[PDB]
Amino acid sequence: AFTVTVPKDLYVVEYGSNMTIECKFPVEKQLDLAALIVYWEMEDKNIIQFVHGEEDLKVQHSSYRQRARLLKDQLSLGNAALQITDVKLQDAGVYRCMISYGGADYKRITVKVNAPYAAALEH
Amino acid sequence: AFTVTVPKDLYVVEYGSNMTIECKFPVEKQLDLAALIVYWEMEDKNIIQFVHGEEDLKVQHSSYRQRARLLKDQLSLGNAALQITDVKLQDAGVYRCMISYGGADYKRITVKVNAPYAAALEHHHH
Ligand SMILES: Cc1c(COc2ccc3nc(CN)c(NCCc4ccccc4)n3c2)cccc1-c1ccccc1
Repeated sequence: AFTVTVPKDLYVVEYGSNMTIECKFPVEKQLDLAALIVYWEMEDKNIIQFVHGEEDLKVQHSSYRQRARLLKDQLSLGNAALQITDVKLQDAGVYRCMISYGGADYKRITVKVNAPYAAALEH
Repeated sequence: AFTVTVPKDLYVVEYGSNMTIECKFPVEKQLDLAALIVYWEMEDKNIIQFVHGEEDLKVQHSSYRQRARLLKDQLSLGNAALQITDVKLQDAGVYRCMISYGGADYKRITVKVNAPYAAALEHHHH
């Protein structure tokens, strides 16, 4: 019954701050890397790929360059936590974490961005 | 690697007919049923969950009630085919087929629904 769970399926973040979004997956033992596949995505844009126990960014969408990282240490605890720094309005939307570690599952997370008079994104 | 391929990323179906949408996954030699996990989704609504070699429709969205089935016989050829019966105008949209079988991957498929006026006018009015 391998299940990905999320403590929060909604995050409300203030423009310019850092954000950390969590997916949990069952991990009893010392973790078997390169048996673990973590894919994070927002709308249809890859943010993070983690396969063969190594970060893959060669598919990462232009936007998330230099602002997205997976907290690789939390993986051992069954926590695929995605940290986005310097949150933009374009970061508002639906995120998906897809995790394969024996079984496979996903959860969606909605991110909402509060912002000061952001004429800038309008255009 | 592990890649899901889709021979068609666009289907044009007539309202009321049946539809069969394919997602191909590499299967070298005999298939390992316990390793396979297939999720069919449209928008953010689950259509088919397939784990432990058996269809799980416990999370199946109300719209697809009694019209969604995964053709289990084509699974041996590396074909995760979703069949939708009595196609509706609400079935138009982007489908996703997420497959785990060693590696993992997904592909998107766009479904367009052609309909005569009467069917369209009902869906419109409600
Ligand atoms: C589906 C899934 C994943 C998916 O991880 C990956 C791994 C490699 C990879 N390469 C690519 C690039 N081609 C993508 N996505 C690109 C999408 C795309 C589609 C159409 C055209 C263009 C691009 N990838 C996604 C990871 C973990 C658990 C699962 C899972 C499986 C079944 C049930 C539940 C969960």
